[PDB]
Order: sequence, then C-alpha cells, then structure tokens
Amino acid sequence: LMQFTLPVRLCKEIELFHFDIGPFENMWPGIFVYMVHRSCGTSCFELEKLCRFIMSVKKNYRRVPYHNWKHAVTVAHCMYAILQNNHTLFTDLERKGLLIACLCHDLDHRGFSNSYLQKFDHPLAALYSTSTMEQHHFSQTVSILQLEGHNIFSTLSSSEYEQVLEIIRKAIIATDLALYFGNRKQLEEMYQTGSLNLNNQSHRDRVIGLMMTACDLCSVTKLWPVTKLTANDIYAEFWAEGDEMKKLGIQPIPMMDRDKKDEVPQGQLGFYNAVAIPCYTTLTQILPPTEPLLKACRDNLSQWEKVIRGEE
Ligand SMILES: Cc1nc2ccccc2nc1-c1cc2nc(N3CC[C@@H](F)C3)cc(N(C)C3CCOCC3)n2n1
Ligand SMILES: [Mg+2]
Ligand SMILES: [Zn+2]
Repeated sequence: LMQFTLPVRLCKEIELFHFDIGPFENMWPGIFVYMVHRSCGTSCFELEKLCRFIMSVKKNYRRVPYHNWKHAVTVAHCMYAILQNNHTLFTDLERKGLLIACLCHDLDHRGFSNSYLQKFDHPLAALYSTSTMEQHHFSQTVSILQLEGHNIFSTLSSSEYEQVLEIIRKAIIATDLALYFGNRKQLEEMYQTGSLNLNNQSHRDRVIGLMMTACDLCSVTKLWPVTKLTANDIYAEFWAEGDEMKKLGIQPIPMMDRDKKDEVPQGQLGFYNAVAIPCYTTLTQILPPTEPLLKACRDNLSQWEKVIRGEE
C-alpha cells in the first residue's frame, strides 16, 4: 500500500517539537496524513474518507490572521511530537482521537474571544453559556463527521466510537484557556503529593487537557523568528477585537488595545510567566520527554526580555 513520504529536510525535522509546517498550504494535508500514518498506522483510517474529512475541515476554517487552517495543522504537529516521544503511554483510541481533535479544535473560529461573543450578545453565547467557541468547535467536528463518506471512525464499535468522540469533546473543551489555570493547579498538586495515577480516567482526562493547552500555545516553543512573526498574527486578531469592543462603547483589556502596542514585549512576559512556562513545566514533570518544549519556551522568554532591554 501507499506510505505518504516527505522531502528529506521535512522527514527529519517533522519529528522535532520546534518544526514549522512552512508557507506551502497545499503541503499541509499531506503533512497531517504523514503524521496520522506514523503515530497511528496506515490502518487507522480509510485513506479516501480521511482525505475527504481533512478537506472539509480545511474549508470550515476562516481566512483570519491566527485562528486559521495553519494553526490547526501546527497544533496537530505538536500533538504528534508529544505522542511519538511517549509511544507506550497512550491507548490506540487516544492516538486516533487526539490528532483529529487538534485538527478540529478551532473549526469555524471567527477571530474573536468568548468574552467578545458574550458582550456582542452573539447567538452562540445563548446556545453555550461557557467555553462558547469551544462547544461550537466540537459541534462543527460532529457535523463534518456525519457528512456522507466523512465518517473516518466508521470501523470502530458503538462503544469505541462513543469513547473516541468523548476523547475529542474533552480535548477540544480543554483548549478554553479559562479552564487551563485550574486544570494545571490540580495536576501540579496531584503530581507533588504523588496521587497522580494514569489508570484513573479522570486523571488521564486532566493530562490530555494539559497536552491540548501545550499544543495550542506551541507558537512560543518555535525558533525565535517563527515565535515573533506568529505573535504579529495573534495581535492582528486581538487588536481587531479591541476595535470591535470600542464600537460597542467598551474599553478593551490592554491585550486588545492597539493604542498600547509599545507594551507588547511586557505582555508577552506576563503570558510566558503566568501561562506558558507553568504549562510546559507541569507537562515536563508528567511526561519527561516533552522537556524540549519547556526549554524552547524559556529561550523565547529570554528573547522577549532582550526586546525590552533594546538588544533586539
Ligand atoms: C493570550 C495569549 N495567547 C498567546 C498564544 C500563543 C502565543 C502568544 C500568546 N500571547 C497571548 C497574550 C498576549 C498578551 N499581551 C498582553 N499585553 C498587555 C498589553 C500589551 F502589552 C500586550 C497581555 C497578556 N496577558 C498577560 C495574558 C495573561 C494570560 O491570560 C490572558 C491575559 N497577553 N497574552
Ligand atoms: Mg480555540
Ligand atoms: Zn487554537
């Protein structure tokens, strides 16, 4: 049968946590299939259904600056690297579920936070009172899975199918950064008091949640030019949201105000110290081979410090 392959530089570098999927959009589907085949197997999905699923997922991402198809694939590659470095800790269903979850986790994102949907009074905020966009992303995932010839899970049993959709729902809900803080605090305590148990389903759930945050934030773990240029796409969205907050007569948070451009370097420090570093720290304690993500994050924090000190 038909192994997907990649050019040599990509074949080698795709295995590393810091890999950038590149600017050639038409190669991103092949990169994902390559990752499913190596992390899951050539037998995991019917190639034809998988190809049709990927192309419908792509079409349901919007041309926004950051929360786009390139983010989806980027977040899947970080998951792939985690799974390939922790081969024997994950069930076959988890391998299957989590790459699809990462590809789908921001489906039909519009470039706005949960908070802006609530203040605009968007219909999605009446349908889903918390984790508004994330419940929408899971709903879009199930919609696409139910299109004719798109059910990539059709060969599982009733209960394996319910389990995989449950892995995907939880993984996608965990990408709500509002739930990250409390999830990591709990994982921290469970690990330090030695009560963390990967046979306890509700513990595994928490560990997958943290893996989803880690993959979602993985732009902070890249080569500095990738990090810094991705930061520009993130702020293009934040600042548009700020603009839309001012049109509703609401002063945006500093993060989203384009008048406070000059503070970006310091806001990045806040984010690395409050979110990213503690995320990759706890992840590294639970899964030692993910340590390269913590080290790259620490390297990028020190590049932001250099931007403040005027050395870059
Ligand atoms: C939320 C995010 N997500 C990323 C994901 C990937 C890559 C970079 C990412 N950066 C950010 C990000 C950007 C940013 N800019 C800030 N300021 C304040 C005014 C001006 F100086 C820029 C302040 C913050 N906070 C301190 C956040 C602390 C954690 O909860 C949300 C608030 N953040 N966080
Ligand atoms: Mg999201
Ligand atoms: Zn995301």
